[PDB]
Amino acid sequence: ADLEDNMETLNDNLKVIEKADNAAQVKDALTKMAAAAADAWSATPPKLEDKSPDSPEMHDFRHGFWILIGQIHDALHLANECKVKEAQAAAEQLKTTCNACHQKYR
Amino acid sequence: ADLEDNMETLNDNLKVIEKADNAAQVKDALTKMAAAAADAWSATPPKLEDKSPDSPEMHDFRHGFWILIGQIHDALHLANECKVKEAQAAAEQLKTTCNACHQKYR
Amino acid sequence: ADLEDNMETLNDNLKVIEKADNAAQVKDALTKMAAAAADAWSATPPKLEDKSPDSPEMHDFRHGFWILIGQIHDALHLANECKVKEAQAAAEQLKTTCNACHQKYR
Amino acid sequence: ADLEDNMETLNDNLKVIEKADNAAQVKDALTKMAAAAADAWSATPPKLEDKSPDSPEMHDFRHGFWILIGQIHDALHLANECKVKEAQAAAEQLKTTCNACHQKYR
Ligand code: HEM
Ligand code: HEM
Ligand code: HEM
Ligand code: HEM
Ligand SMILES: *[C@@H]1CC(=O)N(C)C1=O
Ligand SMILES: *[C@@H]1CC(=O)N(C)C1=O
Ligand SMILES: *[C@H]1CC(=O)N(C)C1=O
Ligand SMILES: *[C@H]1CC(=O)N(C)C1=O
Ligand SMILES: [Zn+2]
Ligand SMILES: [Zn+2]
Ligand SMILES: [Zn+2]
Ligand SMILES: [Zn+2]
Ligand SMILES: [Zn+2]
Repeated sequence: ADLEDNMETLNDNLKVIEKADNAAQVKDALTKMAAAAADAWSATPPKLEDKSPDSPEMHDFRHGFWILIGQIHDALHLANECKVKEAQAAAEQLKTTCNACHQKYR
Repeated sequence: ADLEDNMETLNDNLKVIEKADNAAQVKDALTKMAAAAADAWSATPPKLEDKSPDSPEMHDFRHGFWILIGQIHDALHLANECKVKEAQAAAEQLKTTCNACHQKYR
Repeated sequence: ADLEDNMETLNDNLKVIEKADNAAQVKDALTKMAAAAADAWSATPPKLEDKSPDSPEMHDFRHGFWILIGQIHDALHLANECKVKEAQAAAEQLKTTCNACHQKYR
Repeated sequence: ADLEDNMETLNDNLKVIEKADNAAQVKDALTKMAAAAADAWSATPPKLEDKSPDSPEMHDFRHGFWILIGQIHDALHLANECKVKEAQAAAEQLKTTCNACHQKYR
């Protein structure tokens, strides 16, 4: 799929987690973020369109995705453990990653 | 790509790493494995086509990939650190992950 | 050592990364953060002394430490890859972890 | 404890996981492994008695503990999710880590 709406998927579901009442809602939302993050692994962003995929800045662009994927993995465990406020915070802390990569590659 | 290809991608580069003389070959190989593992995230394996995408086996199916992704991530760091032998061992260790998921959903 | 003293160690070093010129200052600093973070895995914080180690809340208190350990582990790879500004950024992010646990347990 | 005592803690708890019947015994055991792994972080092995604890040779010895800590954190998540067989498998796999570090530093 596209990076935007891979990014939209991530962003919508992030708010869903923010407004959630319950675990079920969070589990479903995190799973959707997992799909969009993994599916975004391929993409070449607009800033980086001519740079080589095997390029030092593509390597750093993807790394940020490993970070995100790892942070979503763990938050899903917390959700699965029905530690909701805890999943919710891990999601909030997961924001930096979004931010660090935005500042640099967008 | 096809679940099948991705598995072939992982497999093939696994041997490339087992065989490698220097860092560059290991890095390139790992990176390919990363692409295949991430791309495979959304696949529904043949043994589970009946069972829903939100089902318990599917979550456990997907979890296994989270583990692979994390292990590839770290090995690439070791490769980047020119610690080749160590990278090659981290690869060999991974094989368990491949095998835990094969025993179960294969 | 002391929980207080480890916190100090984490902080002091955190700043040393902030004012870094080179990777070596960063690697050394992170390695110490690692020692402090691991060494504090044990500690019972003041607000929790009445609570059993095996309490749901000393399970979350410790969880936070795993997050920090993981984050440092990864920043050290970045540093070891002489990816210095990048390592610096990973350090900036991991503050969230310091703050999530402060707001709750401190 | 001294490296030896933590290694025994690790070893003993691993059989306990091995023979377990219910989640509770697995979690209690993994939590102990966590303490022993974190508490070992600082130990110098004996074949490194001389080598300064900023050698890259120390750095590599500890790296292995970052790997163990991470694999324990997870297997605890699995256990906390009452996914007991899955937790048990995650412990068996994580030995490779035990085995790798024994081979090199022991
Ligand atoms: C973190 C979980 C995260 C969020 C949230 C997020 C959101 C987001 C939006 C809303 C856009 C705009 C898309 C549009 O078409 O309107 C956007 C764009 C980009 N993102 Fe992002 N994004 C998050 C995480 C990450 C991470 C970890 C990275 C890189 C490692 C990343 C990258 C990008 C890039 C590059 C863009 C530019 C897209 C474009 O304008 O074409 N995002 N993101
Ligand atoms: C580890 C990196 C890994 C390797 C290597 C690997 C290889 C592999 C092969 C060669 C096949 C056969 C496909 C073919 O037709 O040639 C195969 C098949 C499946 N596997 Fe696999 N695989 C690795 C890892 C993993 C992981 C982490 C999982 C589960 C999370 C997994 C699972 C599967 C499944 C399902 C198949 C069947 C594919 C199909 O025919 O649809 N593997 N793998
Ligand atoms: C991140 C790596 C991190 C930093 C930095 C940090 C700093 C810190 C400070 C500055 C203090 C006290 C400072 C003051 O009094 O002005 C302090 C003390 C406590 N901390 Fe902390 N800390 C970091 C990480 C973490 C994490 C991840 C946790 C929880 C898992 C945590 C918790 C605490 C607690 C409790 C205290 C109070 C200690 C006491 O007085 O006994 N910190 N830390
Ligand atoms: C994995 C969790 C793990 C286990 C289990 C383990 C066990 C273990 C034993 C049983 C000994 C010998 C003690 C006896 O009386 O039988 C031993 C010794 C050492 N270990 Fe270990 N070990 C595990 C993991 C690891 C890891 C990941 C490392 C390094 C990163 C490591 C290191 C060592 C070292 C060094 C020794 C020598 C100390 C000694 O017993 O003389 N172990 N371990
Ligand atoms: C998580 C989901 C559920 O039903 N419980 C009781 C949990 O703890
Ligand atoms: C460091 C290690 C290596 O193999 N190369 C090519 C480096 O630059
Ligand atoms: C370590 C130092 C450096 O310049 N590189 C590229 C490293 O991996
Ligand atoms: C499922 C697994 C567990 O430990 N509890 C308390 C559950 O409800
Ligand atoms: Zn769109
Ligand atoms: Zn966790
Ligand atoms: Zn590592
Ligand atoms: Zn990394
Ligand atoms: Zn997990």
